[PDB]
Amino acid sequence: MTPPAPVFSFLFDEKCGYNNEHLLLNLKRDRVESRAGFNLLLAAERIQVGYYTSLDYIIGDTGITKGKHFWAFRVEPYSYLVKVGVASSDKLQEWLRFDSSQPFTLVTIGMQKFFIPKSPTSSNEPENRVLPMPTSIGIFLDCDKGKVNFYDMDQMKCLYERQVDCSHTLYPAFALMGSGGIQLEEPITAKYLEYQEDMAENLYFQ
Repeated sequence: MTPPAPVFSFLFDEKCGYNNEHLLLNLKRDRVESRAGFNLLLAAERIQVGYYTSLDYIIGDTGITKGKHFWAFRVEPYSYLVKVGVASSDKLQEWLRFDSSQPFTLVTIGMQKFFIPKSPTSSNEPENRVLPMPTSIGIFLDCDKGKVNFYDMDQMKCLYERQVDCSHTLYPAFALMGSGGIQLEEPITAKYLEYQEDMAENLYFQ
């Protein structure tokens, strides 16, 4: 099953209390960018050594309680440090100011590289800690099995797979630090339906 599950449709939650000094949502709320922001840059003469840069989290606007759900996104290749995965409401309150009984999961992206958190319970063959960043990354959350899988959509290949606690509501979760960007992707099937609509509604005579 190419997308292993039904495509889960959502947008970035403008109301989750994200840090809007450092994170900017685009007009559709389907892209988030990390920025230094005005307060830092207007005070930049004071910075000669460095600065404590917060990791700024944001979640999707729609929760998962049950079932199998898939979604995909593009991380900007230049991104300093980005995390992507899932998080329960409990964990979110910390971030927003055995594996199976851990209620979140994140992989780290940066420098156009995908970082595999760990490989336990799989001695088969030495696996890379660093992979090239896929132009498009997929997540499959299976609440029945309590598993989350991360996919390189360029190669159609699972990169990482982990037990996760689904006893409570889970949200698509993201975090950005330094400059970076994440764009939520729509399946090509959505594009072909958009085209039908544009031709049906918006094709006039001269």
